Amino acid sequence: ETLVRPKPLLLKLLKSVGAQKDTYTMKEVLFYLGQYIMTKRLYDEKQQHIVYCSNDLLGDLFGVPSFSVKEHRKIYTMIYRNLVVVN
Ligand SMILES: [Cl-]
Ligand SMILES: [Cl-]
Ligand SMILES: [Cl-]
Ligand SMILES: [Cl-]
Ligand SMILES: [Cl-]
Ligand SMILES: [Cl-]
Ligand SMILES: [Cl-]
Repeated sequence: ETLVRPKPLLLKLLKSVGAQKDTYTMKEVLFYLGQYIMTKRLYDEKQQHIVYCSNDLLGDLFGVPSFSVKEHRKIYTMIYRNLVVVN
């Protein structure tokens, strides 16, 4: 497990979909990010590997207008900018 403390804006995003903690496992961060994308319908209905976020907090956090879920390394990099790893 990787324990992480989200920075304030990522924390706000996580709490908007029901998160309760100040530190998380990475698995939990990915869970809540997926739930956020689903509930706000940011994914492309006609190609559900694509996420559009140019008009959303997520686009500010990741620094991109859109991304493909297949870009695993890049998405991890975007998430890790928004947290600090703790032990
Ligand atoms: Cl983890
Ligand atoms: Cl922040
Ligand atoms: Cl929000
Ligand atoms: Cl939680
Ligand atoms: Cl998940
Ligand atoms: Cl990759
Ligand atoms: Cl770190």
